[PDB]
Amino acid sequence: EVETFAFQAEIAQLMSLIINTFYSNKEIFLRELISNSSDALDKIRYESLTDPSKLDSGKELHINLIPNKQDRTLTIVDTGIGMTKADLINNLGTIAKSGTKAFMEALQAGADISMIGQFGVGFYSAYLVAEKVTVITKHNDDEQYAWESSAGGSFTVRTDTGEPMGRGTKVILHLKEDQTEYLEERRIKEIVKKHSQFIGYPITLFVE
Ligand SMILES: C#CCCCn1cnc(N)c2nc(Sc3ccc(C)cc3C)nc1-2
Repeated sequence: EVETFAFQAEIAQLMSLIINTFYSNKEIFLRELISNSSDALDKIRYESLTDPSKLDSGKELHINLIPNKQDRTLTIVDTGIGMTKADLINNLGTIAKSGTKAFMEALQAGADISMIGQFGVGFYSAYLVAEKVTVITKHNDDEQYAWESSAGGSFTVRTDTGEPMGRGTKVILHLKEDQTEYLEERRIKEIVKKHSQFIGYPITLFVE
């Protein structure tokens, strides 16, 4: 069963701005997603100190970057805390409302899109390079879910019967036709070195 939801109007507006604004420095999307993965890993690590059983779903804390030219996808995988159904449907978007308002005010005052992460809404920068984003996620004590959106004001959530992932999040970027440079090994390596060189978890760049 696939459920369809409307984004909050403010989030739809943010996504439209990201898609419509002329802005060449698109590569910053990767730093934003890696940053989110790092935060998710920090969270499960912290929680595990008081409840060690939270790592029964996997002790390894890391990030994988997986390009696939045949599917035209770049996947950012982490073994962090994951997300609940409520996270996906309501709670992350609700929190994102304040950051969105502040971000759009800052842009009018002279800020640029690269600063999106300073407002806590960096996830949506995925739409700089992706025509569709699929998020597969598994949180302890909740089921595995697939969230998906091609923007246009709506997203879907379903229980995922695909390959079980243990715990964490996979952000699958279905790249725009003119953004296939982000499938190239040399390009991803360059971006990770430029913007994500001090992340406190292993980042493995898979090759094709
Ligand atoms: C980190 C932190 C913990 C919070 C949950 N969470 C966990 N792991 C990730 N890799 C996340 N990326 C986001 S941004 C985001 C915002 C909205 C939607 C719908 C999806 C995502 C992935 N949120 C994430």
